Amino acid sequence: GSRNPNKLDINTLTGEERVPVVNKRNGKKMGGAMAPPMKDLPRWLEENPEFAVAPDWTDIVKQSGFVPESMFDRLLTGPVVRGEGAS
Repeated sequence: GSRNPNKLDINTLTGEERVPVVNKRNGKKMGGAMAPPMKDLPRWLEENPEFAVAPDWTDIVKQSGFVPESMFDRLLTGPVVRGEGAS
């Protein structure tokens, strides 16, 4: 029950892509629907201190050019919490 970029053409990061964000505390994960847009990630992030960007989006967003390297700290390193349907 998640939305990974394993099948999302990373070329659409021209500012329109919907970068998925995962909450650090509760693990709230949001693919692109409710997630922030590449060209606004820095705004949405600054607005959501409890949220971060998905692991594969840490690298993608990193290259995004829209997010500042100083914000890469919230881009995650790899692991994230997302269940709903497992145990």
